[PDB]
Amino acid sequence: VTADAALEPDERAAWLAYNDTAEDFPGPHLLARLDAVAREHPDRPAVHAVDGVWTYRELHRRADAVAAFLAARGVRPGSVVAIAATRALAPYAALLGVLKAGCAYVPVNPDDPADRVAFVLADAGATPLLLDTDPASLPAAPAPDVPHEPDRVCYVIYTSGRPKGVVMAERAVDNLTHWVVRRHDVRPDDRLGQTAPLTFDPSVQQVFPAWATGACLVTVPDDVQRDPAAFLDWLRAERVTHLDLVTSHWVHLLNAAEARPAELPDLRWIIIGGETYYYHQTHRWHRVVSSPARLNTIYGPTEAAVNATEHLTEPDLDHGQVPIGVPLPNYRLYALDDDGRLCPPGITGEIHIAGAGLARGYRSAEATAKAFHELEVHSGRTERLYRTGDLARLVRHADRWALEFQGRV
Ligand SMILES: Nc1ncnc2c1ncn2[C@@H]1O[C@H](COP(=O)(O)CP(=O)(O)OP(=O)(O)O)[C@@H](O)[C@H]1O
Repeated sequence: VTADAALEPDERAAWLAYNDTAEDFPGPHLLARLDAVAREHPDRPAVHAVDGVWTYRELHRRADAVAAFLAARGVRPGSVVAIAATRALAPYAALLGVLKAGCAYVPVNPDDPADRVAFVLADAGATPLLLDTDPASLPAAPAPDVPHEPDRVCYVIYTSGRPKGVVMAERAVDNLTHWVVRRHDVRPDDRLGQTAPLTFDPSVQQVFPAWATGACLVTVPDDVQRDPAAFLDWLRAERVTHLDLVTSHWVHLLNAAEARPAELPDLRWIIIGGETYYYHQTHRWHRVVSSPARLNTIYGPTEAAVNATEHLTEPDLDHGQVPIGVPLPNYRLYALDDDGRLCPPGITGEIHIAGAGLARGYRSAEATAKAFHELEVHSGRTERLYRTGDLARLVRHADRWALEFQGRV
């Protein structure tokens, strides 16, 4: 009956070790920590976008104006509000203001076809108020009083497989934010580069950890990203300390660094994922990039709050596939066969994800039914699981259990 039924004790033990990830994080909820930072570090730079820099004081005053506007237009807590996803300051006031209003944001590329925008507004149940007026130039006002609710929806982000709106609530975002800050030692004087647009959820992993610590969110300009050599120059010039990259984009940077060895003395962390890559590439990186920067290899779908697993990439290895590693705090992952049985170590199965990272679901009740299911994995432990469509196997890597990606169904 249980998914681990046919496993021997040693095979069951490997999975129990792998998924031993429960962690309580200190003190106030995400928005309260953001408010505390703004009041303790008001003069610090909070966002450096393509059109200038806002202090924490200014960002929170602009966000407060947005929340007050939404309330004045009858947008009640638990509503969804569209924000125009650009590289400028205004979207940061928009999305923080939506959260201060007790609402969830849906990031919209203002260059998308009008027909696709129309679908997103209807599917998300989202008001276009902040698409039809500049959110940065709204009349000044304090944020209205929002009654406390647990696990409010924070965002609806569209991901494809056919667009589906992933509904992500505060406990998942708070959990991710604690991990980014604690795992990568984010400090007030740090500069978190945002490579992903606000329509792509690695942006979440840069924005909230910055504002939860008093660090500065530094938007990567469009023109810089598409030019690998310029991107390396820009990272040096802006003294970026933490960066999000998709694997293929990082490969473009590696080729540029091989052509012209780079110095990045201020860079401490690159969080990289999206595709399988190889220790030969990461070994080359560490020879041609003069930096203390460590590569944190990550895996995860949008449906499980950006990242689900992480591997600290060894710089001395130069052969084999980089594993996707161990679950984030309060995540549990299972490789299941076609009959929903837990695979032994070394056996390839489909990744199912449990824990604090899971989306509430999709906007579509049908899509939610097909993707999310309940399963007794071990005696006594019934899990809400998200089916990924991803394949992996549990392997031994440097005397520790790790997932190794094996492709898709
Ligand atoms: N480290 C890694 N190695 C291999 N595959 C990875 C990976 N990290 C992520 N993936 C793949 O990327 C998927 C997650 O995709 P998402 O992060 O949701 C963006 P997407 O859905 O590919 O694009 P979209 O949201 O723009 O439509 C995983 O389900 C897996 O297939």
